[PDB]
Amino acid sequence: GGREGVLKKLRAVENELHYNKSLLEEVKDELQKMRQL
Amino acid sequence: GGREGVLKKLRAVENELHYNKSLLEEVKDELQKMRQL
Repeated sequence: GGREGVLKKLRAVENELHYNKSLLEEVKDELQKMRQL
Repeated sequence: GGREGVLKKLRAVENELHYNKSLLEEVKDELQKMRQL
């Protein structure tokens, strides 16, 4: 039960997931785009 | 060391992953749409 290198690792994980999230939204926006042009 | 801010962080992580999951299915559905049939 020390301190937490674990929290630090989870924070990186959650930041990396938010980065994949903005990219996925970018893919989605680009798709709902070329469903026109 | 007895409680868990860790659990809380993991719960936000897992929720964020389920959000990317629905968007990824929305991408795939949109793709299998603008396809052959």
